[PDB]
Amino acid sequence: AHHWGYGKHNGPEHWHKDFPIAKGERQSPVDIDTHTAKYDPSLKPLSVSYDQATSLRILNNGHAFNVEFDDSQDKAVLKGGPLDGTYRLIQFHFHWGSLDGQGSEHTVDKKKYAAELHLTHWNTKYGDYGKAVQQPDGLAVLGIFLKVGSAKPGLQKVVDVLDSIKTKGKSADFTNFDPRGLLPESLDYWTYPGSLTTPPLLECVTWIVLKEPISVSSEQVLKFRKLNFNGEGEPEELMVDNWRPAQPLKNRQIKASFK
Ligand SMILES: NS(=O)(=O)c1nc2ccccc2s1
Ligand SMILES: NS(=O)(=O)c1nc2ccccc2s1
Ligand SMILES: [Zn+2]
Repeated sequence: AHHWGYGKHNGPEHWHKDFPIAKGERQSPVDIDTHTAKYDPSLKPLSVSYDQATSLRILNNGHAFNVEFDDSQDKAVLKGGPLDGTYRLIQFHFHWGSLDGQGSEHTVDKKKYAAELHLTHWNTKYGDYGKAVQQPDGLAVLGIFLKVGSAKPGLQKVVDVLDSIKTKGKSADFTNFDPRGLLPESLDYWTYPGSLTTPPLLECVTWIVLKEPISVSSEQVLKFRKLNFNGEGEPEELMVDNWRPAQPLKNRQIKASFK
Protein backbone atom coordinates (compact mmCIF):
# COMPACT_ATOMS: atom_id res chain seq x y z
CA ALA A 1 0.00 0.00 0.00
CA HIS A 2 0.93 3.69 -0.14
CA HIS A 3 3.92 4.53 2.08
CA TRP A 4 5.12 7.74 0.48
CA GLY A 5 5.32 10.92 2.52
CA TYR A 6 7.52 13.92 3.29
CA GLY A 7 9.82 12.31 5.82
CA LYS A 8 13.52 11.66 5.75
CA HIS A 9 13.13 8.32 3.88
CA ASN A 10 9.92 8.52 1.84
CA GLY A 11 9.88 12.09 0.55
CA PRO A 12 9.50 13.50 -2.97
CA GLU A 13 12.90 12.26 -4.13
CA HIS A 14 11.72 8.66 -3.53
CA TRP A 15 8.28 8.83 -5.10
CA HIS A 16 9.46 7.81 -8.59
CA LYS A 17 10.17 4.27 -7.36
CA ASP A 18 6.45 3.56 -6.94
CA PHE A 19 5.06 6.30 -9.21
CA PRO A 20 7.37 6.46 -12.23
CA ILE A 21 5.35 9.32 -13.75
CA ALA A 22 7.17 11.41 -11.11
CA LYS A 23 9.86 11.84 -13.80
CA GLY A 24 7.33 12.65 -16.51
CA GLU A 25 6.97 15.46 -19.01
CA ARG A 26 4.27 17.53 -17.28
CA GLN A 27 4.95 17.34 -13.56
CA SER A 28 3.98 19.93 -10.96
CA PRO A 29 4.78 22.18 -9.23
CA VAL A 30 7.11 24.39 -11.24
CA ASP A 31 8.97 27.64 -10.78
CA ILE A 32 7.16 30.53 -12.46
CA ASP A 33 9.73 32.73 -14.08
CA THR A 34 7.82 35.99 -14.28
CA HIS A 35 10.01 37.38 -17.05
CA THR A 36 9.55 34.33 -19.28
CA ALA A 37 5.79 33.91 -18.76
CA LYS A 38 3.99 35.52 -21.66
CA TYR A 39 0.89 37.61 -21.52
CA ASP A 40 -1.79 35.84 -23.52
CA PRO A 41 -4.54 38.28 -24.55
CA SER A 42 -6.63 35.28 -25.63
CA LEU A 43 -7.08 34.17 -22.00
CA LYS A 44 -10.33 35.05 -20.36
CA PRO A 45 -11.10 36.29 -16.87
CA LEU A 46 -11.56 33.46 -14.45
CA SER A 47 -15.11 32.74 -13.34
CA VAL A 48 -15.04 31.54 -9.74
CA SER A 49 -18.66 30.75 -8.85
CA TYR A 50 -18.77 29.70 -5.21
CA ASP A 51 -21.98 31.38 -4.06
CA GLN A 52 -23.73 27.98 -3.67
CA ALA A 53 -20.79 26.03 -2.25
CA THR A 54 -21.66 23.28 0.23
CA SER A 55 -18.75 22.31 2.45
CA LEU A 56 -19.29 19.05 4.34
CA ARG A 57 -16.30 17.77 6.26
CA ILE A 58 -12.66 18.32 7.10
CA LEU A 59 -10.28 15.34 7.08
CA ASN A 60 -6.66 14.85 8.16
CA ASN A 61 -5.51 12.35 5.52
CA GLY A 62 -1.96 11.98 6.84
CA HIS A 63 -0.38 14.37 4.33
CA ALA A 64 -2.56 17.48 4.65
CA PHE A 65 -6.13 18.32 5.64
CA ASN A 66 -8.91 18.42 3.06
CA VAL A 67 -12.04 20.53 3.32
CA GLU A 68 -14.50 18.50 1.29
CA PHE A 69 -17.49 19.78 -0.69
CA ASP A 70 -20.69 18.33 -2.05
CA ASP A 71 -19.75 17.77 -5.70
CA SER A 72 -22.84 15.65 -6.53
CA GLN A 73 -24.13 18.51 -8.69
CA ASP A 74 -22.94 21.87 -10.00
CA LYS A 75 -22.79 24.24 -7.09
CA ALA A 76 -19.28 25.60 -6.58
CA VAL A 77 -17.63 25.68 -10.01
CA LEU A 78 -14.67 27.14 -11.83
CA LYS A 79 -15.00 28.18 -15.47
CA GLY A 80 -13.41 30.56 -17.93
CA GLY A 81 -9.78 31.51 -17.84
CA PRO A 82 -7.91 28.85 -19.82
CA LEU A 83 -10.71 26.32 -19.28
CA ASP A 84 -13.32 24.80 -21.54
CA GLY A 85 -16.43 23.66 -19.76
CA THR A 86 -17.28 23.41 -16.14
CA TYR A 87 -15.14 22.20 -13.25
CA ARG A 88 -16.72 21.29 -9.90
CA LEU A 89 -15.02 22.03 -6.59
CA ILE A 90 -14.35 18.78 -4.73
CA GLN A 91 -11.93 19.84 -1.98
CA PHE A 92 -9.34 22.33 -0.89
CA HIS A 93 -6.16 21.80 1.08
CA PHE A 94 -2.87 23.54 1.79
CA HIS A 95 0.84 22.82 1.70
CA TRP A 96 3.05 24.60 4.23
CA GLY A 97 6.47 24.75 5.82
CA SER A 98 8.19 24.34 9.16
CA LEU A 99 9.08 28.08 9.04
CA ASP A 100 7.71 31.00 7.00
CA GLY A 101 10.49 30.89 4.37
CA GLN A 102 9.24 27.72 2.71
CA GLY A 103 5.98 25.85 2.24
CA SER A 104 4.66 26.68 -1.20
CA GLU A 105 4.87 24.21 -4.06
CA HIS A 106 4.97 26.69 -6.91
CA THR A 107 7.64 29.34 -6.64
CA VAL A 108 7.81 32.77 -8.25
CA ASP A 109 11.28 33.71 -9.53
CA LYS A 110 12.48 31.04 -7.07
CA LYS A 111 10.69 32.70 -4.13
CA LYS A 112 8.96 30.25 -1.80
CA TYR A 113 5.87 31.43 0.03
CA ALA A 114 4.91 30.28 3.54
CA ALA A 115 2.11 28.11 2.19
CA GLU A 116 -0.07 27.41 -0.84
CA LEU A 117 -3.83 26.77 -1.03
CA HIS A 118 -5.13 24.37 -3.68
CA LEU A 119 -8.79 24.46 -4.64
CA THR A 120 -9.28 21.24 -6.61
CA HIS A 121 -11.97 20.95 -9.30
CA TRP A 122 -12.91 18.20 -11.78
CA ASN A 123 -14.26 18.49 -15.31
CA THR A 124 -17.89 17.50 -15.34
CA LYS A 125 -17.69 16.28 -18.95
CA TYR A 126 -16.10 13.08 -17.53
CA GLY A 127 -18.94 12.39 -15.08
CA ASP A 128 -16.90 11.57 -11.96
CA TYR A 129 -13.60 12.53 -10.41
CA GLY A 130 -12.04 9.10 -10.90
CA LYS A 131 -12.66 9.26 -14.62
CA ALA A 132 -11.54 12.90 -14.81
CA VAL A 133 -8.07 12.19 -13.40
CA GLN A 134 -7.45 9.84 -16.32
CA GLN A 135 -7.76 12.72 -18.80
CA PRO A 136 -5.28 15.47 -19.72
CA ASP A 137 -7.96 18.13 -19.13
CA GLY A 138 -9.62 16.37 -16.22
CA LEU A 139 -8.81 18.72 -13.32
CA ALA A 140 -8.33 22.40 -12.68
CA VAL A 141 -6.47 23.40 -9.54
CA LEU A 142 -6.61 27.01 -8.41
CA GLY A 143 -3.45 27.77 -6.47
CA ILE A 144 -3.15 30.69 -4.07
CA PHE A 145 0.01 31.68 -2.23
CA LEU A 146 0.00 32.54 1.48
CA LYS A 147 2.38 35.05 3.03
CA VAL A 148 2.58 35.85 6.72
CA GLY A 149 1.36 39.26 7.82
CA SER A 150 -2.13 40.30 8.85
CA ALA A 151 -4.67 37.61 9.73
CA LYS A 152 -7.02 36.24 7.07
CA PRO A 153 -10.45 36.50 8.73
CA GLY A 154 -12.01 33.88 6.45
CA LEU A 155 -9.36 31.33 7.36
CA GLN A 156 -9.98 31.40 11.11
CA LYS A 157 -12.85 28.85 11.07
CA VAL A 158 -10.48 26.39 9.41
CA VAL A 159 -7.67 26.90 11.91
CA ASP A 160 -10.00 26.61 14.89
CA VAL A 161 -11.17 23.13 13.92
CA LEU A 162 -7.64 21.75 13.48
CA ASP A 163 -7.28 20.74 17.14
CA SER A 164 -10.12 18.27 16.51
CA ILE A 165 -8.40 16.55 13.58
CA LYS A 166 -4.85 16.44 14.90
CA THR A 167 -3.96 12.97 13.63
CA LYS A 168 -4.26 10.93 10.43
CA GLY A 169 -7.73 9.55 9.82
CA LYS A 170 -9.60 12.02 12.01
CA SER A 171 -12.41 14.07 10.52
CA ALA A 172 -15.01 16.56 11.67
CA ASP A 173 -18.19 18.16 10.39
CA PHE A 174 -17.36 21.32 8.46
CA THR A 175 -20.56 22.65 7.00
CA ASN A 176 -21.39 26.19 5.88
CA PHE A 177 -17.81 27.27 5.21
CA ASP A 178 -17.51 29.92 2.49
CA PRO A 179 -14.31 29.42 0.44
CA ARG A 180 -14.71 32.93 -1.07
CA GLY A 181 -13.15 34.13 2.18
CA LEU A 182 -9.82 32.58 1.09
CA LEU A 183 -9.44 34.51 -2.17
CA PRO A 184 -7.27 37.59 -2.77
CA GLU A 185 -8.68 40.75 -4.33
CA SER A 186 -7.33 40.16 -7.84
CA LEU A 187 -7.90 37.10 -9.99
CA ASP A 188 -4.89 37.76 -12.24
CA TYR A 189 -3.19 34.40 -12.86
CA TRP A 190 -0.58 32.27 -14.51
CA THR A 191 -1.54 28.99 -16.17
CA TYR A 192 0.22 25.90 -17.47
CA PRO A 193 -0.48 22.16 -17.99
CA GLY A 194 0.71 19.97 -15.12
CA SER A 195 0.01 17.24 -12.64
CA LEU A 196 -1.17 16.31 -9.21
CA THR A 197 1.60 17.16 -6.73
CA THR A 198 1.10 14.07 -4.56
CA PRO A 199 0.92 10.43 -5.67
CA PRO A 200 -0.46 9.28 -8.02
CA LEU A 201 1.06 12.40 -9.68
CA LEU A 202 -1.30 12.07 -12.65
CA GLU A 203 -0.79 14.47 -15.54
CA CYS A 204 -4.39 15.66 -15.60
CA VAL A 205 -4.28 19.23 -14.27
CA THR A 206 -4.71 22.65 -15.76
CA TRP A 207 -2.95 24.81 -13.17
CA ILE A 208 -4.24 28.30 -12.48
CA VAL A 209 -1.95 30.09 -10.00
CA LEU A 210 -3.07 33.49 -8.74
CA LYS A 211 -0.49 36.26 -8.78
CA GLU A 212 -1.72 37.97 -5.63
CA PRO A 213 -0.96 36.14 -2.36
CA ILE A 214 -3.32 36.20 0.58
CA SER A 215 -2.01 37.32 3.95
CA VAL A 216 -2.42 35.07 6.98
CA SER A 217 -1.11 35.70 10.49
CA SER A 218 1.83 33.95 12.06
CA GLU A 219 -0.60 32.56 14.64
CA GLN A 220 -2.79 31.03 11.91
CA VAL A 221 0.08 29.23 10.19
CA LEU A 222 1.54 28.13 13.54
CA LYS A 223 -1.68 26.21 14.08
CA PHE A 224 -1.27 24.39 10.74
CA ARG A 225 2.12 23.26 12.07
CA LYS A 226 0.58 21.62 15.15
CA LEU A 227 -1.16 18.98 13.04
CA ASN A 228 0.36 15.49 12.90
CA PHE A 229 1.25 13.21 9.98
CA ASN A 230 0.92 10.24 12.34
CA GLY A 231 -2.17 8.48 13.62
CA GLU A 232 -3.55 8.67 17.14
CA GLY A 233 -1.22 7.37 19.82
CA GLU A 234 1.72 7.01 17.42
CA PRO A 235 5.01 8.87 17.82
CA GLU A 236 4.39 12.54 17.05
CA GLU A 237 5.58 13.74 13.64
CA LEU A 238 4.51 17.33 13.09
CA MET A 239 2.74 17.94 9.80
CA VAL A 240 5.17 20.45 8.30
CA ASP A 241 7.03 20.70 4.99
CA ASN A 242 4.32 18.79 3.14
CA TRP A 243 5.30 20.38 -0.18
CA ARG A 244 6.85 18.93 -3.32
CA PRO A 245 9.72 20.98 -4.80
CA ALA A 246 9.58 22.55 -8.26
CA GLN A 247 9.92 20.07 -11.13
CA PRO A 248 11.45 20.54 -14.57
CA LEU A 249 9.34 22.71 -16.88
CA LYS A 250 10.39 20.71 -19.96
CA ASN A 251 8.38 21.56 -23.08
CA ARG A 252 5.84 23.82 -21.40
CA GLN A 253 4.85 27.47 -21.56
CA ILE A 254 3.48 29.39 -18.61
CA LYS A 255 0.96 32.01 -19.75
CA ALA A 256 -0.09 35.16 -17.90
CA SER A 257 -3.61 36.56 -17.88
CA PHE A 258 -2.31 40.06 -17.21
CA LYS A 259 0.08 42.52 -18.82
N1 LIG B 1 6.09 5.55 -2.58
S1 LIG B 1 7.64 5.86 -2.29
O1 LIG B 1 7.95 7.23 -2.03
O2 LIG B 1 8.43 5.36 -3.40
C1 LIG B 1 8.11 4.87 -0.87
N2 LIG B 1 9.13 5.07 -0.09
C2 LIG B 1 9.27 4.13 0.93
C3 LIG B 1 10.20 4.01 1.96
C4 LIG B 1 10.17 3.01 2.89
C5 LIG B 1 9.17 2.03 2.86
C6 LIG B 1 8.21 2.09 1.86
C7 LIG B 1 8.20 3.09 0.90
S2 LIG B 1 7.17 3.45 -0.42
N1 LIG C 1 -1.77 18.95 -4.58
S1 LIG C 1 -2.79 18.81 -5.80
O1 LIG C 1 -2.06 18.74 -7.04
O2 LIG C 1 -3.82 19.80 -5.69
C1 LIG C 1 -3.56 17.26 -5.59
N2 LIG C 1 -2.98 16.10 -5.59
C2 LIG C 1 -3.81 15.04 -5.40
C3 LIG C 1 -3.55 13.69 -5.32
C4 LIG C 1 -4.51 12.75 -5.12
C5 LIG C 1 -5.84 13.15 -4.98
C6 LIG C 1 -6.17 14.49 -5.04
C7 LIG C 1 -5.22 15.47 -5.24
S2 LIG C 1 -5.29 17.18 -5.38
ZN1 LIG D 1 -2.06 20.41 -3.29
